[PDB]
Amino acid sequence: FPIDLRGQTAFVAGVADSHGYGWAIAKHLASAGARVALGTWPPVLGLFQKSLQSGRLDEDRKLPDGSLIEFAGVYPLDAAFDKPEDVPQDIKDNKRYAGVDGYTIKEVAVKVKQDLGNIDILVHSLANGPEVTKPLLETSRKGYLAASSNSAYSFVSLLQHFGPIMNEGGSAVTLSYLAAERVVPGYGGGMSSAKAALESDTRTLAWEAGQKYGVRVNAISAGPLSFIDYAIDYSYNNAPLRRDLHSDDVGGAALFLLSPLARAVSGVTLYVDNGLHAMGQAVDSRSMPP
Amino acid sequence: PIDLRGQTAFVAGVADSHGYGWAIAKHLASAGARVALGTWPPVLGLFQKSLQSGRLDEDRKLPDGSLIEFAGVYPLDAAFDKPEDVPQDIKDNKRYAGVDGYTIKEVAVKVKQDLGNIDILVHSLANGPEVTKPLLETSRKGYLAASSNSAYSFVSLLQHFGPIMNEGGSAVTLSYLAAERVVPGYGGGMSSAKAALESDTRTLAWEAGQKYGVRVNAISAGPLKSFIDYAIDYSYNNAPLRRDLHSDDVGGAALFLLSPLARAVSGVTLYVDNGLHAMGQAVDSRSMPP
Amino acid sequence: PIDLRGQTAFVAGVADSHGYGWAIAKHLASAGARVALGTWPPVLGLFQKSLQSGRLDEDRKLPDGSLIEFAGVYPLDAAFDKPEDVPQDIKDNKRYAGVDGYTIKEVAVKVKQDLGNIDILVHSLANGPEVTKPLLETSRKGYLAASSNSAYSFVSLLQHFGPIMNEGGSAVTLSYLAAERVVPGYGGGMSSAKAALESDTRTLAWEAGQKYGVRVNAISAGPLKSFIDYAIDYSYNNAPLRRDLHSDDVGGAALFLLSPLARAVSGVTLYVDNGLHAMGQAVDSRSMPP
Amino acid sequence: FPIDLRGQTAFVAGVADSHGYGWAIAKHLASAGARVALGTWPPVLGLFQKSLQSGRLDEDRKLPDGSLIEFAGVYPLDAAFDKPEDVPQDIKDNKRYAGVDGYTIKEVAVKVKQDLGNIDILVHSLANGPEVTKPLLETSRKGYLAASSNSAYSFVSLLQHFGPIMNEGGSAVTLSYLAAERVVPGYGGGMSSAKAALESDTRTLAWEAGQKYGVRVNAISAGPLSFIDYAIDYSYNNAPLRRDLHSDDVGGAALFLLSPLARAVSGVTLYVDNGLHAMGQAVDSRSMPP
Repeated sequence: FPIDLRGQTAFVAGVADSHGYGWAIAKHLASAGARVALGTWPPVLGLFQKSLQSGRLDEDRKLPDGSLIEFAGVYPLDAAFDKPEDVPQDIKDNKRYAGVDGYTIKEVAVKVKQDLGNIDILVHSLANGPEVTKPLLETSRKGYLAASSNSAYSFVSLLQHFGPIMNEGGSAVTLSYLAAERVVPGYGGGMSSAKAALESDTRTLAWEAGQKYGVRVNAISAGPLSFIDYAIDYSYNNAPLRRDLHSDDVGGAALFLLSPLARAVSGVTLYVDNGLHAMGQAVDSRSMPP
Repeated sequence: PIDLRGQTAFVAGVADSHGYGWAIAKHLASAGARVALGTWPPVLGLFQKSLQSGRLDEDRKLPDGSLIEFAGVYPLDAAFDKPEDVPQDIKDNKRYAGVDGYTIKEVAVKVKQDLGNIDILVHSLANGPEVTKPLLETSRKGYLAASSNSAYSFVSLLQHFGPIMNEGGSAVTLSYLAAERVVPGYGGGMSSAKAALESDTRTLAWEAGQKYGVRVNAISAGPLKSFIDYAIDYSYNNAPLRRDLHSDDVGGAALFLLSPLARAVSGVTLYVDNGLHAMGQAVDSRSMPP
Repeated sequence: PIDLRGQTAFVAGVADSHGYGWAIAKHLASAGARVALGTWPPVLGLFQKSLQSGRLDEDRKLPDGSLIEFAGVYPLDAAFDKPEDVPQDIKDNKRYAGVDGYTIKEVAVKVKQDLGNIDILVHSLANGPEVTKPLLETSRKGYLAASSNSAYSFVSLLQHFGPIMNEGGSAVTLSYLAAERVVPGYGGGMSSAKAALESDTRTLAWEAGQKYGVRVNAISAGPLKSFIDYAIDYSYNNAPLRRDLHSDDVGGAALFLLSPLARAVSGVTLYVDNGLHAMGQAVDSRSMPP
Repeated sequence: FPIDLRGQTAFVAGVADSHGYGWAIAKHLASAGARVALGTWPPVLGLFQKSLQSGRLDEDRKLPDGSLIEFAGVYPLDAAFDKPEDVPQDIKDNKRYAGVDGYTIKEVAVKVKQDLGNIDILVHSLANGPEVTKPLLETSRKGYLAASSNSAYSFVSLLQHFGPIMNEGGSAVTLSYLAAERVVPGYGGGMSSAKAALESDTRTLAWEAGQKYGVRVNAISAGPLSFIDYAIDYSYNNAPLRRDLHSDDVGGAALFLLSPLARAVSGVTLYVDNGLHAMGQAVDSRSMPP
């Protein structure tokens, strides 16, 4: 009863599998009684769809009841394209792309509207850095510009196209990382920069949609779920909280941002990171004793 | 859903039933918490009184329709830590007759005995005797007063309650935008008390995070003629979301922050303010056109 | 005093003589620097021309009374990194006739040869073809355009100049408040380009700091009818210091940031804005009284 | 000529010896041709005065020319007291306090005005935490409240009393530390919190003095010049800059904030810390390899 989402429909761009935030969020959204549709990268839309209807994901659709997560559709979606005129020929001709169509952001919005009416909850859980391995001084223009297109501008496009089919009081959420605000070596070919752009756009768009649509626009900067393994232990050892960052922690937090408990919350960047954002110094440094 | 059953919450600074403290307790109870109240002793007898008669039965409504009940109402003056710290003219001060043991430490002992370990701790306390006076006209006495009532008290609440707090518990306080950015009129050092308060929220987060495994967060609220009046009007006219800020808004966002959903959330300042913090200018300005 | 003698500064993006680039070069020269200029090639012939005739002799005055001289004026289009990246219709585009080698890398080689290692690098470059359009009406094309002109270019400037930069050198770029907080009207993704830009300033600071031993900082400037007009008026009416923002103000603060006085200063955003960033509200509001 | 301070008088509260920032700043201020008066803790005013006239400090008064720093007076000053009615009897009777008088902030302002006329530059270089060894959960009220009184409120008092004798265009500066904004274990009995308050007051006071006096109010958050030794190596190994933080680095930076090159700079917090503020992660962590 504190979060009754019955009545509400959500669309979640960026669920290819059951291990990302996208999946975790949907799980929670649905868990509060919302209809939940998914945007899925065409290249993997098939495998995901087979992976669902197989039975294979039932341990992961599993809810509080023992009932399973059901979806109001699972749409092809490529956040790199806003409308079909934008799609390059070789992609139209690409082997992993034929069969599936109407996968631009605009096309997907029209589809959601004709299939489910207006929506209440918008999630943006997609980021892509073709040069994330590379440091900024070794990042190309094409690289940088791609990282931003996929990660940053895709939120704006999404909001552009979903906004007009979003109920008053409705809300949207995206995902960021520390590196947006504070240097974090590793991350990665303009990914940091795109994230910064996302957080600014999160703010600007909270103003724009607040006014035109009455829609809340927020961001979660998350901890880490190789570069990673070390990052996981880093946070384990330097966070205010001696604990791992589970995906449910972020899902959990997104549920709130997208519930009417956050009806006055907009333009925010919520750190869901066991509190690492709050330190000005690692305690496990080689320069301190243990 | 989100389930505070089995859990006990201590809410410091609830005298009226129109403040944030009320709003917050109200919400915690709706989610199934045991709620205890700490009240500034001059208003206790009265407050306790007005509750018990049937006065507040309307303000205790429950959103099912039942009424919120309290596992206790406690005298609490947050200006004092030990009994030792109370000056005589207060011990003697007529306004305090009957009541005993309202120094943070004493409240803790009583709470520990009557109820045992708690999980949720709310700090709804702000007081500054020179608040109407601009900072260049605030005295040392009032500025320390303000810091002593609205910052330190939080530190002491933790110092004394931390010990009785279950691992995974969380505390919250309430801040205001002036602590990061100039709000003319919010004077007396309240501005400064609050920047200290947000800072302690981060420091304590680390410390309590590490020592008791507890989370520490802040809600930076908007405004709930007058100086308030103009404030409300401004925010209504300039915030991304064109609405009034109800106390339920804060109520709900505390309810998220103090709940398991927020277990990876620590050391944050959460703006519950209709988006206003996100703004770099007023659309309202007599410099702009309508 | 502070002494840039023996030192050489490269200032990218000086076409007019009323921008920040002019103001900055002007200041560096006053402190005894060799100053070279990079100019967007369509305006070079002209700019170079107007200099040489005696036109700008008044805007080159020197505060002793002598005139600023340039160790070079260079074609520089910051949209291109290698010659390879130039499209034909540009190579052919009539507006570019005569000039060759204005891709960041080429400019660097020429600068390295003609002058050798530099110590000071200025990035006065911002361009967004959809800036008048709100973010919900900005396209992917223009948004990437904006990022490509006003963010990445900085990254490339460093990538290519870093190599020829003396240890202890410093670079600066220019940001704007909208990158942290919503300024309605500053659209086209310029807002986003700038948040990326401030972010790169921190990342690069680390990297260039470590690799070339160079510092990287930003000046977030105020405004130097119109949308500007209202902006200027607003800031004049709402900033702590009731003054107009001269370009010398920015000029001087770059001059500090690029000088030995600032050798422990890296990765900052410096607001040179009459204090306006510090504000949480307008005293101007039609919600307030006079 | 870029910083000609000839004509200008400065007062610098907090110079007991030649190793603090207070001394470094004066050195630079004087170095730009300013008259510089010093506030000195009465308890040490004698030893400092003897230490000067002895010859002993001549290597440290040493300027660019070979000439020495001269002062327009060296005043007893205790930033814990604003006016004499504030001073406790035992202090008046204290052994290290007799002889010297008129040492409250108000009294010192009157003295400066009657001796030197109006002033142009105000420096606030004093901080005191009687419990800085202790973590926040072990800090007493008296401790906390003292740390703030000495460190935070002393700036406000200073500005209150100097403001009215400060020329239009004049400016003031104070010193802070990371821990204000980000947790730094070690620091220290409410010192962190006071610093947060200082930075807020730095902002508020830039608004107040901007309007009433036309005076710029800024802060330098500095790096570190035991708890320390480790902190020095910490920054050495984790900063964007592989270098030590000399006192001249801060002095340098204060000179700018207090020169007319910063005529548009107010409410700022300038990181002068080899860039440490900019990282979100230590590179020498035990969790990374080296």
